[PDB]
Amino acid sequence: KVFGRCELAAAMKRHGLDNYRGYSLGNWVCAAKFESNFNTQATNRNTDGSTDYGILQINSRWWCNDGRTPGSRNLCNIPCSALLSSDITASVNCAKKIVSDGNGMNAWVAWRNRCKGTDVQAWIRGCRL
Ligand SMILES: [Cl-]
Ligand code: NA
Ligand SMILES: [Ru+3]
Repeated sequence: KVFGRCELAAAMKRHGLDNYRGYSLGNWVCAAKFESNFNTQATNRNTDGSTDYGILQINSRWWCNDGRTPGSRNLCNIPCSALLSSDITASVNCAKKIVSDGNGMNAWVAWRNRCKGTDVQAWIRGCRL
């Protein structure tokens, strides 16, 4: 599913990401924009042999099982294909664990490099939330 910007904002808000660990909704929308282009089906293989999955590009080294990532963990206790669903529940629940792990939203490289320190409120402009 390719979400609209405000469509995704409403869903993320609906699932309690606004202000989760102190990160405003616009941070999460911006992260999704630059991680996945708002596409739940996005997958990207990493140099380390892991793959990132879904709207928030969650990693098979630590967070989900894809059967092809050696020595990895599955700390969200899910097949990585769950992160590609049109229903973002699994991605959100897993993201809450990731952002709680110590480095906050720095776990998302596209957030750090493209959202952090920017006017992230812009990402929810025009949305009825
Ligand atoms: Cl933090
Ligand atoms: Na894994
Ligand atoms: Ru840790």
